[PDB]
Amino acid sequence: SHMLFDFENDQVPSNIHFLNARASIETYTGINGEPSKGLKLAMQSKQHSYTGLAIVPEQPWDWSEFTSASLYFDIVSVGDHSTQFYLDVTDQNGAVFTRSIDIPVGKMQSYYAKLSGHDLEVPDSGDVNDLNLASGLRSNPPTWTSDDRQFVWMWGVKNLDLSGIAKISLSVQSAMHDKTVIIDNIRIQPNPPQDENFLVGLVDEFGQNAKVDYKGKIHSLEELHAARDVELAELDGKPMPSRSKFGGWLAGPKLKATGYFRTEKINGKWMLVDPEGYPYFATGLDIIRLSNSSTMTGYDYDQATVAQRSADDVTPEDSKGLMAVSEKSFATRHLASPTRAAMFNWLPDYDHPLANHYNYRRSAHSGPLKRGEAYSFYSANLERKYGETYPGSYLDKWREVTVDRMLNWGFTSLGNWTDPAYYDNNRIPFFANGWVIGDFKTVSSGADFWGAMPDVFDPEFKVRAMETARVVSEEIKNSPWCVGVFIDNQKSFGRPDSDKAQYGIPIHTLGRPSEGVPTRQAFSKLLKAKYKTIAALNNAWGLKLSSWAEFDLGVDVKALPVTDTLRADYSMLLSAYADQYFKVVHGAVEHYMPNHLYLGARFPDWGMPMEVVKAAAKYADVVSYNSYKEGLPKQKWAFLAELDKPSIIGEFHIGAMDHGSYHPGLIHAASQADRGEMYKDYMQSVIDNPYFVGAHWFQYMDSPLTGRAYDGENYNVGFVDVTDTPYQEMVDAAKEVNAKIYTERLGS
Ligand SMILES: OC[C@H]1O[C@@H](O)[C@H](O)[C@@H](O[C@@H]2O[C@H]3CO[C@@H]([C@@H]2O)[C@@H]3O)[C@H]1O
Ligand SMILES: [Ca+2]
Ligand SMILES: [Ca+2]
Ligand SMILES: [Ca+2]
Repeated sequence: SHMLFDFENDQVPSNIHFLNARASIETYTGINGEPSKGLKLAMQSKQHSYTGLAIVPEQPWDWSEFTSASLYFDIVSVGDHSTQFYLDVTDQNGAVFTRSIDIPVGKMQSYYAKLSGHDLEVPDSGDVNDLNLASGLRSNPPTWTSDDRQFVWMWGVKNLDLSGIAKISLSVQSAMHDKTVIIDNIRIQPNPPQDENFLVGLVDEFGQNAKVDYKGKIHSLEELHAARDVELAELDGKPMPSRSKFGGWLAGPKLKATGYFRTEKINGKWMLVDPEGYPYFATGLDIIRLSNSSTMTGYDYDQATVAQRSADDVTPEDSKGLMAVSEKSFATRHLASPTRAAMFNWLPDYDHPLANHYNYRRSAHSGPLKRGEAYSFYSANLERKYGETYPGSYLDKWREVTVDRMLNWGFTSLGNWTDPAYYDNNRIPFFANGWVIGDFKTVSSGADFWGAMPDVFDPEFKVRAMETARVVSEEIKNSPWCVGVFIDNQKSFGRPDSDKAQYGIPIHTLGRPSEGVPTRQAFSKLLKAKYKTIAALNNAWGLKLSSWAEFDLGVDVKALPVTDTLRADYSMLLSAYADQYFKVVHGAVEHYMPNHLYLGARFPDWGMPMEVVKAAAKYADVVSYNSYKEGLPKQKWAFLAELDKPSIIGEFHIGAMDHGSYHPGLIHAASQADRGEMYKDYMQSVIDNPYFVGAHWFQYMDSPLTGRAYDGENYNVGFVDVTDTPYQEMVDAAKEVNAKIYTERLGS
């Protein structure tokens, strides 16, 4: 054991730094039962979107002797709210890792983050874009048993330079309430011996955490039917009152009815308006489909037996149907990864009734396999639950139960990425989506973790966009039940870290020649029109270029310091790029679906530069944002006033680890009950915000315990678990919320 901070000297140490937080020392009751001194941390996290502490020693700590060690903290929350801490650990080289956990109120516990050894020793597949551990899980189960709680892996470098640890930071970010905790006994402990079965036998035959019994866990087929039967008894298909046919408000004003979902401002607040003229507000869940419900098993087939992707396809591999596997494929089954295969206590044989829930993926964003067999436990359970009278009948059953669930829960919509077989449900509105993919030219932003950005000035981008919109139009059949269309998702436009980050598309593209790069030519044209002469450009940018043609050879603007004049041109360049994306996209959607709302490209918190946002404001009927935070702080969202566009949250969630999962997700609660409470706080901030016309939750079901095929997300982010059994705390929170969306929003 190596003690760093026990606070028994009664000082707030001068090498801890606090931001929008108050520190003091207090007596409290320690884990062991004795009164100890502790650091009480009162974060002003309601008023400020970033709060916490950072310990920064005089000199970086040298911990290089600790080749198998964890950093421990004792922590508890005080007051009314659980706390999600982010832990950021910085070495002397500017490498940092980020872990996170929930800190409940009540019982104090010990928390640990690995500095070295065990599942860090070989960390991933070698690939920079891999956030997962080498297991293909975003965060693994513990590598030893203890009552202590492992800080959950999020992102960053796994193996820091232990000779120089420069900063340890604990922060509360974008909270809706003030958070207060007590911290004690910050220390280093050598890791105990590694449990070499830690990745062995994780999953039981139902897809659940096999080594943990937890409240609500399924133990036999009979418990699965009894849970099914209690629910099928409660589901009648009656919506909350008094909804109109399209889930709009009966009891409000009645507006113009165009026969399509559209936008209008009511009482100073943006709303949707349903096809019959009633005020509408969108609530619901994303990923109402099976595509993301399979997990890599570790087996592969002969390539000759697997159908290849067509270059024409509008659907990227992550969003494809589950691939039915043929016998000829299955008969060539071989072990590509021992680590994956050993995780499962049960996979079926080819003749077994549940053998149709195998999948094959021909690519993956990340994880230790680039391709391979997968299995959908969720899908298997649908068949366990509902049987298969004719092939795939449990699918029709599921869809019909899903629609009943959504109406019972008071939701007004089926959210993004709803399977298209629900597009004629004709009982609840839905959101449609498409992706523009293909072999058009590309540009780099410096952080394209999911592929290079589109060259939107290349005519082949338009061709592909047109095709994308054609396929959506064919899917939705001009339906009034379609609220509107999302195109794409969190495109990597530019990050807000730095100028080099935000302006990466302009900067990188300026560096290339104009020849063969349509986006470069467009930038060239704009710059030519603003400046006309190479001298005027030379003066603006502080350059010595001999001509426009030298300039068109490509210019390295990386070392130039960003003056105001330079920033205006970066901005103007980013703006024209985004304008062109949104023009092409809007154009295609409008050509095919003249009547439907175009809903944007779903801006993540890490990819909404104001230039791109303002571009979306021009062309999209509704600006969509993804926002994985406790809620919508006023200060982070004040910019909306200047746009005055109706807006929508495409994604958000909160998860916990009390129901078998090893990763709560992006935002963490202390329990199933706390999740539901944290859901209400988020939604409340949506509801109070006069620019938002809806918010969707990501997603319907938990991701597979051993992580989704695509990228290893293994999150407790469902309204239902892998057995298709709903989280009642989530259900109840959604009923409370969905009960007041109209009355509160439009009310007195
Ligand atoms: O001028 C701002 C910079 O000052 C540098 O001296 C400092 O190293 C750098 O800090 C870092 O910021 C992010 C990029 O790499 C990591 C490092 O801690 C961090 O993730 C920056 O603050
Ligand atoms: Ca103490
Ligand atoms: Ca997937
Ligand atoms: Ca079957």
